[PDB]
Amino acid sequence: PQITLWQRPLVTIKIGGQLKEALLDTGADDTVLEEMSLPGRWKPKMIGGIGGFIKVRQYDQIPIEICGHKAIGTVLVGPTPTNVIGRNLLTQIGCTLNF
Amino acid sequence: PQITLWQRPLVTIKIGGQLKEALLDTGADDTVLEEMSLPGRWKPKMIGGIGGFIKVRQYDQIPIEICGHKAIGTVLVGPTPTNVIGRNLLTQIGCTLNF
Ligand SMILES: COC(=O)N[C@H](C(=O)NN(CCC[C@@]1(O)Cc2ccc(cc2)C/C=C\CNC(=O)[C@H](C(C)C)NC1=O)Cc1ccc(-c2cccs2)cc1)C(C)(C)C
Ligand SMILES: [Cl-]
Ligand SMILES: [Cl-]
Ligand SMILES: [Cl-]
Repeated sequence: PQITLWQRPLVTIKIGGQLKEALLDTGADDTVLEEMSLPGRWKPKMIGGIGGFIKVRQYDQIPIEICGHKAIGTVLVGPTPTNVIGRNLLTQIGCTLNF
Repeated sequence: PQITLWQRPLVTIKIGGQLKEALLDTGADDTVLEEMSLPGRWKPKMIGGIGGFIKVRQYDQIPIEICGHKAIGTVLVGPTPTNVIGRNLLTQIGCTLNF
């Protein structure tokens, strides 16, 4: 679709059998979700933003569906104050900025 | 332009006659720049990021050029990891998300 930026660009995602609301963030390197369970291997990571760093768990090769577009990539899980979809997945669904 | 997201969506902005690099960030309500000088009076704002809260100085009605596109709006100044261009100015320069 074309998505306006008068409001926050929130979309439904499907991940780990769950439906969630998330924020399409062109500024984010990574995808970061609030605490949830995912299968398979993980390793710790510190990620930074406004206000400083938080510690997250990094899972790789996770299937995700965003606005009905399938992709696979790394998903970070931790105490983020909101679900963000980052460039690592935005690329896979062909998402671009236009002006 | 159309900007893909394989790399950080970094652009040149001009503010107060000087060039800077900044990140086009659709997950940001507000525009936040690293410490700099701006004219007039400022008001306080507390803004929240992935890592927690920071205090910033809010300047209103500031002219700023973003990739050659002219805007005039609210600019927050404070301890941010990078210069971030948020939806308040992205809407002024006619930005959308497309996939
Ligand atoms: C309305 O609040 C905001 O719009 N906050 C904004 C904001 O933090 N939005 N959050 C989106 C993510 C912003 C940012 O792209 C902002 C950003 C920060 C640093 C960088 C690049 C972009 C470069 C440094 C390291 C790489 N870090 C990141 O890529 C991280 C990523 C790992 C999450 N990127 C970001 O953190 C998402 C977000 C949204 C809401 C809140 C709230 C929490 C509680 C109250 S508000 C926190 C985070 C703002 C920049 C104005 C502080
Ligand atoms: Cl990835
Ligand atoms: Cl592409
Ligand atoms: Cl504004």
